[PDB]
Amino acid sequence: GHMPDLADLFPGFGSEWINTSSGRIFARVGGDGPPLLLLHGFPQTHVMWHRVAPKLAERFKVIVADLPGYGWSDMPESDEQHTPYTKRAMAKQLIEAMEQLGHVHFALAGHDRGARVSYRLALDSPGRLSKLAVLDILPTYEYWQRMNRAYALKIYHWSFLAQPAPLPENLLGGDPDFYVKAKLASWTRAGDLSAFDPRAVEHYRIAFADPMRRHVMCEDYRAGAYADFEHDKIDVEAGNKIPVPMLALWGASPLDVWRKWASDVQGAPIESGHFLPEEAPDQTAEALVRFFSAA
Amino acid sequence: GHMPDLADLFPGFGSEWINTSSGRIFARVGGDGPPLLLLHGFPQTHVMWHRVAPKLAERFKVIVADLPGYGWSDMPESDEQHTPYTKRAMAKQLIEAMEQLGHVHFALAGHDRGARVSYRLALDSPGRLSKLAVLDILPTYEYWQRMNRAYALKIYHWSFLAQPAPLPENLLGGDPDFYVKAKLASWTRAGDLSAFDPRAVEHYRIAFADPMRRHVMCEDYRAGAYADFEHDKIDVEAGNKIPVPMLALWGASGIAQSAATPLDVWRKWASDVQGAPIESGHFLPEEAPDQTAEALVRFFSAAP
Ligand code: NI
Ligand code: NI
Repeated sequence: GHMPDLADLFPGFGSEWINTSSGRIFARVGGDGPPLLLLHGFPQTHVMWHRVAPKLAERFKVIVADLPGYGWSDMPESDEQHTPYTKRAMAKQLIEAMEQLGHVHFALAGHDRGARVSYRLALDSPGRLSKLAVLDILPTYEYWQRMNRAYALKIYHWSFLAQPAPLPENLLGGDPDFYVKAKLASWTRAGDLSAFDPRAVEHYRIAFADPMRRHVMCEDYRAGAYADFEHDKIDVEAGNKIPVPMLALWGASPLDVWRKWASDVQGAPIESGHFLPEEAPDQTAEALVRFFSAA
Repeated sequence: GHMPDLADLFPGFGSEWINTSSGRIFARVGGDGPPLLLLHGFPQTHVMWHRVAPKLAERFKVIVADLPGYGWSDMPESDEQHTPYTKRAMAKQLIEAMEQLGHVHFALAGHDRGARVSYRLALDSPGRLSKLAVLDILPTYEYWQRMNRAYALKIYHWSFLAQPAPLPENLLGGDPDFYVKAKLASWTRAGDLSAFDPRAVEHYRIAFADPMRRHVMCEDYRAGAYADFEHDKIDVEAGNKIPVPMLALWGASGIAQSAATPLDVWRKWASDVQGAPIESGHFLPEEAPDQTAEALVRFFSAAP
């Protein structure tokens, strides 16, 4: 009874609680063949890939993991530098998890915060990856460098969530169900929850209802403002590029920027707002299947 | 029996609820001399002037007003453009209020959002003012143009409170007393509530405890993100400067200096401006009441 019995949106996938030095990672695992790790972002959990994972599982062993501190993954204790929720740390932790499942090398697709873990994994540890896909992001450095009135208004959560504790936590506690649903709706093409399966929304809501989980989200954004930015800035200053074959997808509702950060990148627009795998599952799955099958 | 227990922080001053075409303006009115309108900002009310008002009332008729929608003033119905909470509209309204009190021309000092009302007033209706003081601000256009990562983090509330309704309102409802005391403390030099009279804090707290009053604050910030920014941009593009003799005061540890050295910014916006730093964070008349009152008396008074 320690865990809620939430809807199973991955028919035929197993569940794994995977040990790491920083705590357990929860993942759904399905299909067969070369490993493909899929990483969600904010304010979601692993279930965001439920529409695309079955298609990918035709050809790959699909591992659909909750980020450190998200969903059902354990929440390592943070520190003043937000270390465990930096993308650098998260990437190392997910490397440990993949090794547990038997995979020293793997393919990787990330959305939103998961995409940030992914490109950072690729900068830090490019030998681990065969191919990388990033969905609907630019690097953290780029979002901060382009900070201005327009961006401040559009990605206000980058500055609000990064305020020192307990400011955002105290505020999010006063109607979390509203916040999580507003955050999802606001970044869809439709501006409502129509693109999401209601059962997925319930996963997202249940996670966001726990104050400890909301604290981790804020630690993630604090890292995003400070250590993750600094990590990125070091790469920019040395002109470091990802050498891994890369695919950037983005919602038409970015390749030039990615070509500054990667020496082998393909890209495509998807008719979607932010949540590509749920708003445009067929187009997203087709793009990923093609890219990861070329190897 | 609905009025909360709130201290009278202006011994001897009258209390007026002043009619206008957009709602009543609440003010304390004291002293003797030519008129000086004092305008607070966020998340405060007129009571923030309580440490400097007596000194100014030795030479001036001091009118200490709650901004439209704030404190005890009425809350005008807003619209999609947040019109009545735009600085242009608040200025027109406070002009109506001064005319009701019998003052067609007056001197004006503002702090924070009240200072934004003040310089907009000076741009729009310069013939109304004899002299203008703005406390711990730069123009709204200037804060937006300087909104890089560091300043986005420092003044995050500019983007947060400007989100579409009801998002900030629903968040603030979560622990409003923590939020207001957090804002008050964080913008001080000491980083705590030591600079404030606890009786004043209770005024701020009671105001902020009302969801309707918080909604007005969000509307102000929305105006600040949209229409107010666009009005400023028009003036910048045209080269329009404030002609009214002007004083910019700012905290050495305040908000305005975090963006830029303030006097050189104000010289771009105004043709006769003087300025000086005060040893203080953002809340100059409460953190540094003797220095602030002296600066203001010397600037507004013809006597040395
Ligand atoms: Ni259990
Ligand atoms: Ni009563």
